[PDB]
Amino acid sequence: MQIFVKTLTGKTITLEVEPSDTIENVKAKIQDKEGIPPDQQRLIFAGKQLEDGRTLSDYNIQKESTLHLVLRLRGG
Repeated sequence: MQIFVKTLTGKTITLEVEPSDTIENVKAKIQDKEGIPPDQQRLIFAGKQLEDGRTLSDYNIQKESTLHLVLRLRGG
């Protein structure tokens, strides 16, 4: 299924995922395609921060949903 990940710079990335995928997996797909390290990624859907060990189905994320990506950098 296609999902959209909207970043804070107005770029939206499309990913192909399955509801059975874990949040950790999603973060790895985002690293693979845009280069952002998983440790800097904070994923938000329906006002909940997504946790690594849960699956997309846990959160009831359906096709064509949009997740928000906030970056948390280490150092500033």
